[PDB]
Amino acid sequence: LSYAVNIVAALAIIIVGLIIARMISNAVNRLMISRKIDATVACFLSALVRYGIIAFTLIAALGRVGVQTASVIAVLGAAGLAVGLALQGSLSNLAAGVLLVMFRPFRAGEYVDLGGVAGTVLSVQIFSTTMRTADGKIIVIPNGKIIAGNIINFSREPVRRNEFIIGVAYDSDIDQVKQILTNIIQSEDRILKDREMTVRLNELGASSINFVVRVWSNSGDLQNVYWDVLERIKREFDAAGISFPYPQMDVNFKRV
Amino acid sequence: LSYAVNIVAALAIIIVGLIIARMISNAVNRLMISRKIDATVACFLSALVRYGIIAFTLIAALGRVGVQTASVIAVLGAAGLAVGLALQGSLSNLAAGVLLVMFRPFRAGEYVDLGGVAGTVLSVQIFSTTMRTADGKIIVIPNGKIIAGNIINFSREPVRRNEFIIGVAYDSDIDQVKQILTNIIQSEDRILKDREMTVRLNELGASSINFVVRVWSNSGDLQNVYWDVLERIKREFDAAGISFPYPQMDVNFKRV
Amino acid sequence: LSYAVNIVAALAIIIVGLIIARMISNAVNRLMISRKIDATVACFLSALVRYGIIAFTLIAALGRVGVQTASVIAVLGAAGLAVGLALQGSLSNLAAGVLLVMFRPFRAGEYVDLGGVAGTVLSVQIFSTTMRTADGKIIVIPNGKIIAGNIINFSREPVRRNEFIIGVAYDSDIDQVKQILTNIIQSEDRILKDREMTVRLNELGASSINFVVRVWSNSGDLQNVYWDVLERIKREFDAAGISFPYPQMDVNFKRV
Amino acid sequence: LSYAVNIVAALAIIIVGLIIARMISNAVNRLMISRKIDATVACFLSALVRYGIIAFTLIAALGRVGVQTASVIAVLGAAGLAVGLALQGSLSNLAAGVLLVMFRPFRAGEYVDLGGVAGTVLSVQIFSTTMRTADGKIIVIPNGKIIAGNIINFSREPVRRNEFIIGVAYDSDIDQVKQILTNIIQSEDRILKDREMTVRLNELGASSINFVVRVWSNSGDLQNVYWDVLERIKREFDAAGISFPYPQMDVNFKRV
Amino acid sequence: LSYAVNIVAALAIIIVGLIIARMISNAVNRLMISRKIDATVACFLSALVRYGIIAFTLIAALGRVGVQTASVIAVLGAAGLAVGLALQGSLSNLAAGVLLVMFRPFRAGEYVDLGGVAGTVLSVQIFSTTMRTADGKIIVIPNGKIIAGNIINFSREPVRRNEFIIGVAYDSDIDQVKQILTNIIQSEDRILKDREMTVRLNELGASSINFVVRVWSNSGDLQNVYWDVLERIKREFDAAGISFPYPQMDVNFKRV
Amino acid sequence: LSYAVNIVAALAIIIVGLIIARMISNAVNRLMISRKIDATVACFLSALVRYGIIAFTLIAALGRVGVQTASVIAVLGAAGLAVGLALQGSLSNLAAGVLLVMFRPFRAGEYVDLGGVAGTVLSVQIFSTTMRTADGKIIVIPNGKIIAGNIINFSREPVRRNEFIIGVAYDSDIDQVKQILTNIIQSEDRILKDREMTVRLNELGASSINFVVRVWSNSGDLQNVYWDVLERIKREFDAAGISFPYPQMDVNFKRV
Amino acid sequence: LSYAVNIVAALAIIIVGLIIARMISNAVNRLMISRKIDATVACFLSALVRYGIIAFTLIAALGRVGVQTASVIAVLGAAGLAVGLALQGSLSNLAAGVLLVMFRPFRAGEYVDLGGVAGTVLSVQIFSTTMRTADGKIIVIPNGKIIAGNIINFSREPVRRNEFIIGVAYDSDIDQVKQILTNIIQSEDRILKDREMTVRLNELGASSINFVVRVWSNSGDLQNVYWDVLERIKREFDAAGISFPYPQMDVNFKRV
Repeated sequence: LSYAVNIVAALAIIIVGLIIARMISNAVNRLMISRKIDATVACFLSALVRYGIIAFTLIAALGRVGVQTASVIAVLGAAGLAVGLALQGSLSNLAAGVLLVMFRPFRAGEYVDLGGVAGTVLSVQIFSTTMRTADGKIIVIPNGKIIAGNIINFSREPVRRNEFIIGVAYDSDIDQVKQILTNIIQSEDRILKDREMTVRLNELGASSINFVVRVWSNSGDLQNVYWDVLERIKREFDAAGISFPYPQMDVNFKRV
Repeated sequence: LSYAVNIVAALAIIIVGLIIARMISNAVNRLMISRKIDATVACFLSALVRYGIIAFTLIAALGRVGVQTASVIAVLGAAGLAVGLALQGSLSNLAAGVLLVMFRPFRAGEYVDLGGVAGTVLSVQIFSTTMRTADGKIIVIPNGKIIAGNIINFSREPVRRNEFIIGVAYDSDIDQVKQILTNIIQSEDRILKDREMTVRLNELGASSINFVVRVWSNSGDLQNVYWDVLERIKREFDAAGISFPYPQMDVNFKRV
Repeated sequence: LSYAVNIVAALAIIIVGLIIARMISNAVNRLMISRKIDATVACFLSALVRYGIIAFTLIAALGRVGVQTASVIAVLGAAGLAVGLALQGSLSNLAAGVLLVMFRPFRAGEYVDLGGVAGTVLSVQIFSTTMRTADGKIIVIPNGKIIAGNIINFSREPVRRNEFIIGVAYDSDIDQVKQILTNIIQSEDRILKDREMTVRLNELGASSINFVVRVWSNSGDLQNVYWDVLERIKREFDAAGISFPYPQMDVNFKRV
Repeated sequence: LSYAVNIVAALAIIIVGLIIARMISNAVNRLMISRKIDATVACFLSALVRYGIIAFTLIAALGRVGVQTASVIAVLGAAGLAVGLALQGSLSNLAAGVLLVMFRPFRAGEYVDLGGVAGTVLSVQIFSTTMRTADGKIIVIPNGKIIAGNIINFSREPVRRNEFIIGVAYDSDIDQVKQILTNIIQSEDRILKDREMTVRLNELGASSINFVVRVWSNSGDLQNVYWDVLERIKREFDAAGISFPYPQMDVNFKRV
Repeated sequence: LSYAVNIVAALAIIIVGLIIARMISNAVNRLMISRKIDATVACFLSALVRYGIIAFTLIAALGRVGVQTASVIAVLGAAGLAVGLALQGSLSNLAAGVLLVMFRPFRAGEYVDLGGVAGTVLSVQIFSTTMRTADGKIIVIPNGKIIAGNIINFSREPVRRNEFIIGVAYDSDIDQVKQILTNIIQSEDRILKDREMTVRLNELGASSINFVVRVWSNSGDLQNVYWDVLERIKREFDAAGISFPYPQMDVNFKRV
Repeated sequence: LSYAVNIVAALAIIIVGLIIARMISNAVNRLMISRKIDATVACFLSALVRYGIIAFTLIAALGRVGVQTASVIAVLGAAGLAVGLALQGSLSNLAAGVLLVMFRPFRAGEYVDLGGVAGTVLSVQIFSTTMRTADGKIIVIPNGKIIAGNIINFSREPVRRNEFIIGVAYDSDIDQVKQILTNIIQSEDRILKDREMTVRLNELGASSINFVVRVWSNSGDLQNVYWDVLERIKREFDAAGISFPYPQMDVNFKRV
Repeated sequence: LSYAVNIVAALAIIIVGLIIARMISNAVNRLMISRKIDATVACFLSALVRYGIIAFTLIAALGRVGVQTASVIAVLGAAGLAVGLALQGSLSNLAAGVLLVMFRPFRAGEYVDLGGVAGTVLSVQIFSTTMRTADGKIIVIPNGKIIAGNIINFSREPVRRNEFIIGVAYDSDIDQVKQILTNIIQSEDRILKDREMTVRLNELGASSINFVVRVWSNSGDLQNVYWDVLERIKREFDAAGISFPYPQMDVNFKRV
């Protein structure tokens, strides 16, 4: 049984191969990380060399025990394929992960709308991103989904814009409405005066003349500025005699 | 018929091969489980070695009965392919399974929305997850579907937020409304006072002035806090003389 | 024409091959069925060995009539491929079939919603499942579709939950409403008293105060409990002086 | 030019091959049809042998005119591929065809809904099914589309169920309504008395109390039973003093 | 440079090959057309032989100038592939074309609905079908789209069916309505009397009793019959004292 | 280093190959263009010969520097594949381009609806088509999208058809309405009198009798004819005493 | 161990190969950039040569350490494939990037609608485009998505068109309305007089006669022209006695 020496040689090749593979791959992503590339891309690109070299080792090692070479390419091909399928979704998500962290279209702490759902971002991880809805629900979105959809970012821009739509009665003085609104926003300090300040008659409406006011503020102020300006419009308009109309209806009577 | 000895040798290779395969594979996911990896990932990765080694055995075993080698790679290729299709959906679900249990974006007992449907999670199994709708229906969702959709988790966060929208009549005192609402929530112990406590005039409405109240509570209290705070608003508002308006309409008569 | 003996040898191989194939395959799913596996899975896995062995037979048999071996792998490859396409949908449905019968996410006789359509399940067959809509329509759903969609099962859970929403007039006594409702459900024997019994003011509405009542019952009772508790609420509420309001409207007259 | 004899030999192979192919394939689906299988599956499976055998013939025939063998597998591969694409849709429809005729989820003459569209089935053909909409339009649906969508069959079940929803005024006698309705359906012979006979107060409505009546009849009667039972309810309810209410509205006047 | 004679031989093969290819192919779809098959399927199937034979020619011709054979299969493979992609949509449409003309699910001049859009068909061409919308727009729909969607054909059936829904006031005589409607349709000659003639109380409505009338006519008459029968109902109903009701409303006054 | 002469020979083959390739390809689409084919199809088909011939050159040229032949097919295969992906969308659009210009389902200057968006066509280019919305927005639609969607062409047809729907009061004289409408359209010269001229009572409506008028005009006139015929109907109807009704309502009073 | 000299030779080939590759590729996209092509397409096409040449190097280098050649094509094939998947989305986006910058269907600073979302474009980068919504949100859209969807460009056209729809009461003078509107737009300087100036009665409406006015202006003026022309219509119409009607209703009384 002197052809049962090849079995021992087969092992030798595998052990030496596993080690030689483990040490090249380590010694490759040592190189990559020392340049800059990216911790994950390194590990990934690296782990391909690793699994590649032990793929060669398996071919030659089995080959000394008469395993036909072109059957190993085939079996391993299938094996890899079966893995490939089972993972993929993952692989795709893993990649989106990188992109997101290395392009920061949103960063942790920004409020964003990731395709229908919107919340404050917490953390982007391997496959999935975590946000917290204004009200306290947690949403877990797959990195893959995120990257191939629009990213609406509420917070990256430092200055943003409220739009009020105020409806007043048809018999209201057009000039008076404009002046009161203009004088409200003129006096509000939180409204940026060097940017758009639109007060205008915008829509001849169903039962109301509709005025549009649009004014810019720092991103932080936007919410409070809206509320404060509104309370204001309501108060001033009342004290000044301008009516926010209820829904109207001309009824045309007929005794029958 | 001394070339009918290869038939006997063919069998020998298959039995030896089946055993040698069965004992390597066992002895591989013995190794994996002893590290940590994950019970399922082990069995899977393992069962690939297993079916791989008996794939080699079949090639060489048939090969001694003159089965052309490159016809075995082909036939088994097809066989595997036909299986592959039939399973897949499964494979994909099997993998989602792992991910879900080894990332716990939801854990058993959390209430979650898994793409349109929402219920309390019971158990994540091989291919499919089971939840119970608040009202007692059971839903079975495929692990695959779950993992590639958004996961909304109502329960992982410990503190959450009610939003009341209360509509009062236009001639109601703005300051009075704010004070009563503020004094209701101030006194409710279950409302977390160190967090958001927004009471504000939010919308000049169709037939009502609309106030928004937003207050935070422990996740457990959220439901009862809402109900209790509502009953309250209604009672106080009535006793204090503030009117929740019916839908309005100015009618403008015309005899014809 | 002594090279027209190979024609005879070709036949011999086919007949011996067909038989040798027929008896291995039979003798394999004898083994599988005797373990446990699953009648269908056996027949399938078995029928692959069968068609595999006669694939080898065809290669070697044609091969003795100078059919180049690597042209048989090719032709049969195509043949298989053309079948493969034509079937698939089937194969996919066949597999869903198995899964459904060997996981019983619904069993025959349960009422279920299988992605928009809902009915009482009759029987899960090879490719397609049959249900009967409450009203007597028959629906035939492909096993494949069913398995990759949500499965809502109304019947597997033994105890389920009605939710009433009752609207009463704004000037109705909050305490009185709660008491009558509570006293209706308290007295109904079919309502499980050891589970949720929510009677509460839920919504300040358009023209009605809306109370929510939620009470649990056995799955069988759920329908009759609802109807009986409703008739009741209506009767009691009338005799007790509580008004279910018609839609309201404040109209504000103007002679013109 | 003694190597221009191979040209003649090439032809010989083709003619003998075409005939040998035509006669085997005929002689195979003679076999299949005599078992049972199914006329179409026979012709199809058969026509694969046919085109397979002439594929071998083309390889060996061209091969004697120095056409490299592994170039014929390649060219014919492409040719087959180009056909394959162009057909497919057809192949898929052809297969659905079989399935539909050999499972009769609907048969000719049944009224069915095949994914949004519904009509009386006329005939299932090779690729496409023909139905006639109640009003006389003809619809042609592809067999493929049909088989991978839900099949709603109105006609296979012999007994079916009407549901009336009747709204009466709030001040109507609950007991009186139930009795009249019950006495209408009791007396209607076409209503199956040994099955469901639900008359019940179902919904406290907008401006009406809503009663639900559900009664079973033979499939043929269902339409006429509905109409006849309705005319009846209307007549009796009028003569008995029960009011079908118009839409209601409480208006709350304000001189301004 | 006696190995520069192969260059000359290479050309010879190409010219002979191009001709031998051109005259086989012509001589094949001479045969096909003489059977029956179909002009296009002929040209197509033919043009595959053509491009196939010049594929062989290119292999052997380049081969005598030392172009490695298995590099020609590869390059041409790619070339074909690149074409394949660029065309396809076309190929698919081309195939639908054939099917449509050789099954006439609609013929030129029939009015049809081809998945949302409907018009009178003008002409089915290579890739695309042209219809004219009743109002004069021209629509061009791809043959491919048409064939894989439902085909609604308004015109292939010779007799079709109008449905009138007439609403009358609740206090109208049920018997009187039926008689007038029945006497209108009885007298209209264009209504086929040997088919369905349904006049019936169909819906207890919001503010109207709704009668359904359904009557069959020749396809040509359908439009005029509807209009004429309607004018009629309106006239008769008025002269007979039956009221088509305006929308109703019970208003319940409250001085405040 | 006499085996460093092959390096020099490798270059020679590349230069000669690049030139031999460049001059065949030029000399091929010289031939194509001189027939008729189509400038782009020419350039395309041509540029495949070009890249093909330099593919052969690269194989043989590298081959003399011991680059294993079957590694060049592989590397170039991958290279081509990577390009293939990155382009495709383009290739697909490029092809649609051709089709659109060589079938003119719309030509520059026609108003068309290309799947939801509609505008006047400006120019069809390589990948994308440009139209101008009636109001001045520019839309750029990918050729690929266009060709696989419906093409609605408002302009190719020379005569088109307005449809008016006019609602009059129930107590209006049916005959009088028809006559006035008929006499308006009879007198309008721009209405084509040899085509459809439908004036008819079409719908018994909510609060109006609805007449439909449909009349054909040259495509140019259609817009102005509508406006002019409308102004007319309104004027005549008023002077003639026919009332366009406001929405109606029978109110049924109840003191409470 | 004189066969351990091949290890040293393997390295030599790799270093020489890496350098030879790095300097060809540099020296190719030196050439490309010097023509014109496009910085990105250069780098890409170049980087394929680069990775191609080191692919050859790896085959021959490993090959001198007995790595079977046809196993390197296989392993690297897999490696490449795994990368290919992980990237792709990127590759696709990278390509769209190019196209967008090298066709400028929108340029930085134009306001555009990129499939539902619309904003002012900031910058087109490698994979993703950045726009700023009128109100200050930032949106990040993938280049790939953009290119395969419609591109609506508000800004590339220099002159655009407002459409007013003004509703006046039925008893208003048709001629008077036209004249006032016409005289408003006639006098507005910012309205381009050499283009469309449509003032016309457009819709006989529910409770209003609806006039359409359409007038063209420079793209800059469009917004202000609208607002200014509206304020105007409202003022003039009031001073001239034309009434913008409230919603109408004929009510038909019934004492009960």
